[PDB]
Amino acid sequence: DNMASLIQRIARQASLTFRAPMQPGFPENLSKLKSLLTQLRAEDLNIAPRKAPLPPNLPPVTYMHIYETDGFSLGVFLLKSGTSIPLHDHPGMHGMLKVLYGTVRISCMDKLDAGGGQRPALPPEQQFEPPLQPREREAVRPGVLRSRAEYTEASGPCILTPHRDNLHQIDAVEGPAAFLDILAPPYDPDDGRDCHYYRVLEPLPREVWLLETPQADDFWCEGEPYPGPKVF
Ligand SMILES: NNc1nncc2ccccc12
Ligand SMILES: [Fe+2]
Repeated sequence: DNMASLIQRIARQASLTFRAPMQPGFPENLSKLKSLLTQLRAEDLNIAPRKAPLPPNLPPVTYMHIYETDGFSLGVFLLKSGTSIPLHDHPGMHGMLKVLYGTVRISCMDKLDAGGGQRPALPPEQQFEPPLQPREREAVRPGVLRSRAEYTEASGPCILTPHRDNLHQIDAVEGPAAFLDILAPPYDPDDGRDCHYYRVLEPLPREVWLLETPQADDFWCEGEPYPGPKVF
């Protein structure tokens, strides 16, 4: 057989996908990465499925760094029971993720964009609970709530591109869950490529209003060591 570990493979293919007979192009490369990810079971990373009140000093979610180049990041997000990763964007990024244990809800949205043929400004009479300050009203943007399914390790991988399902919210459902995440290019808060947060305003794909909000006071994510086979 003589092959590298499945995680070494994924990392190879993510590098090929995001940087003599003709080699793959972007679509075939993205479909193969998707293929490699679907096979990924929790035990291939030596991730024991977790289960089971948390002290205000304990992170609601944790992160295991597997690998990072300028083309992609590769890691695992792990949500303790009841937590959730708030609604955030991925500015100009592709992304793939694969739930390893437990279950999650993902809600996939997008801000309307006149490049896709849709027409984006808020009616001034529009009213929401809670009401909106002046600086807030100037910052709301139209979006679309595309999906809200909940996924388990049986489901396929979840994909995102610069222009679709680029905003999402992950809720740990019925206990703790964890997922492998690929992001390309990786975030860079120093290169003006940050992870921005949003809430949906409250006055079946529907036009919704989104507001950008700071990172929630009680949401943070901490490193924790990675038990699986090492990359390269
Ligand atoms: N990244 N933020 C944070 N970092 N460390 C501890 C924290 C404890 C409570 C709320 C936020 C926290
Ligand atoms: Fe994300």
